[PDB]
Amino acid sequence: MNIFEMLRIDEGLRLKIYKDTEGYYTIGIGHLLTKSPSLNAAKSELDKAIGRNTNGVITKDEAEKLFNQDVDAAVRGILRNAKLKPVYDSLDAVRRAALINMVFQMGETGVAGFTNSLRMLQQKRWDEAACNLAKSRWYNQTPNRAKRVITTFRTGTWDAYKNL
Ligand SMILES: *SCC1=CC(C)(C)N(O)C1(C)C
Ligand SMILES: [Cl-]
Ligand SMILES: [Cl-]
Ligand SMILES: [Cl-]
Repeated sequence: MNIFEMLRIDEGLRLKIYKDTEGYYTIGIGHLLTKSPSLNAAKSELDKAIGRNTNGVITKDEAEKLFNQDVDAAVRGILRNAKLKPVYDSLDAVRRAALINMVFQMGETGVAGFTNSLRMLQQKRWDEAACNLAKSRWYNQTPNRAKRVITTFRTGTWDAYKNL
């Protein structure tokens, strides 16, 4: 298991534009296109992202390319964020992956706002952090995925992902 395999499990793989859990146009492995309710706007973003006239369909290689860029962006974002960097730096590789997962799903600013959870993580108060993380819109809207990510932070193991 690794951050790529983890996010692949959590995000799935779809080669045609689809709506994500929040109802936003997405493609590939959780590649958010736009928050706009316009399918045309989403197709424009897609074409720009891929560099060709796609008309809402991409190949597996293209999906994997956007995925690689998105994972890189999440990591890059964590490192440039004053709140996220110290937490990330303090964690082991498995827990680092859990933090990248959250950033991939909700964005740098979103995760940076989890002030209390971040402090507990920094303090290595694993059970306390896990309890705090669940007190969120995140957990309530995507509980199965949040449970996996939280288990990863609580245990520092890939237990939540090994049978998936
Ligand atoms: S958040 C910690 C916690 C409190 C209580 C309601 C007793 N629980 O079942 C858990 C372990 C979730
Ligand atoms: Cl998804
Ligand atoms: Cl992009
Ligand atoms: Cl879920």
